[PDB]
Amino acid sequence: GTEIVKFSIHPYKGTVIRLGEEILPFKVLEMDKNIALVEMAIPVYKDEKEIELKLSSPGFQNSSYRIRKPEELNEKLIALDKEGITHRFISRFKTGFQPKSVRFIDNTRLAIPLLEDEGMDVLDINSGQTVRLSPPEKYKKKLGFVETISIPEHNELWVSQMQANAVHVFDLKTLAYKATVDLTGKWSKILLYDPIRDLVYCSNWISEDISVIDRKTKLEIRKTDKIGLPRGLLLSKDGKELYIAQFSASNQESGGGRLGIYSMDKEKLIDTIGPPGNKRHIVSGNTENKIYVSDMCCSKIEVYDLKEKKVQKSIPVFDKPNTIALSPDGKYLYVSCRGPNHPTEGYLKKGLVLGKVYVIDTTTDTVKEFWEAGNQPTGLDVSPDNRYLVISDFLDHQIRVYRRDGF
Repeated sequence: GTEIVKFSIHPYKGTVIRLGEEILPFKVLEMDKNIALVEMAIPVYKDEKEIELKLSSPGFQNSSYRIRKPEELNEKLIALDKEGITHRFISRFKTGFQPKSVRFIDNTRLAIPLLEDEGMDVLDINSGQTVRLSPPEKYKKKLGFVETISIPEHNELWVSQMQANAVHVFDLKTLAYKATVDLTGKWSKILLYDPIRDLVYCSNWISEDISVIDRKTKLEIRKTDKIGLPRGLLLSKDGKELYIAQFSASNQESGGGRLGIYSMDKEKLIDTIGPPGNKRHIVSGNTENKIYVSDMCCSKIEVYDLKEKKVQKSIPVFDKPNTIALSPDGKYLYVSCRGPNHPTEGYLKKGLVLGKVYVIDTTTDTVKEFWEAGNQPTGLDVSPDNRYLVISDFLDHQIRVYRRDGF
């Protein structure tokens, strides 16, 4: 006989599921833009016969979904790959509430701070094995875990907690809680590590400054003057300049952020470059003089020339580009796009349009491919071996895992 299963399909429109070359009818339970929760009857295949579901949809590559038993499909998301893309959907994994960022700590495991949950998930994308890392009760109850850095040379994993103006340190091998740095700034978010000076920098959203923490002692040793409203950070190759993504000019205005240039030696902001907007994330390019910056104002990635001290190119992407990451081989820049803000209710509410992921060819600085993901893609990283790209669907409390062709 049959088993009734419930799972999600993306896209729903035009999509057929067949089994043994016959239609397997399904019933729509819920619709969320192009993602459908559906229920379907699957026959119980006997005598070691594999159930191969065949999915097809206009403008999408065919997928086969193989299961030993109907039950295996329950609570799954099947997402089809858009025609012509070279990154293929592997899995969706549920996380705790509001996974704000993701970071590979090795080839397959991710550290995932949870903005509305009691710590950080550590999740293996091979198996879906998860474990929750938490600071002591007094901290963990405040929620608001944001960003990480991994420091394997000292066997540490650091996570900022904006709701406690703190940064927590875990042992990277044992996953045990190790220490907490209580900061004197407010609303700590982005972390950066400097291996030369052995310091960790922390962007403080509310106090509009950066905390400098001695990595060894777990103590904040100094903090900058106000340097705009910061988020992303990047330290120059020579270690002499700190690049600050100003999300805005200050907490008193909505925009006017530029790329800040902070002289480490002079301990001051010496320049601000690029046009005004909401600079978010910063990474180094595959060449020396090149940095990429996401600008949340204007659906764009900016390519800065550091010597020239300005933008050499803006690459158009989708609405609200947030986290970006260079592939280890430098061939691609990956971009998470949150999507347009709900037109009436703003960004705190699920949008009427799903977010997207973009792949930028760094040789030409043009978009090679892109596709639709879930509600508010926010976290993004690529595995150190080039193999996997992972994004967090922030309002869906999950990650989507993709695999690069040829890796």
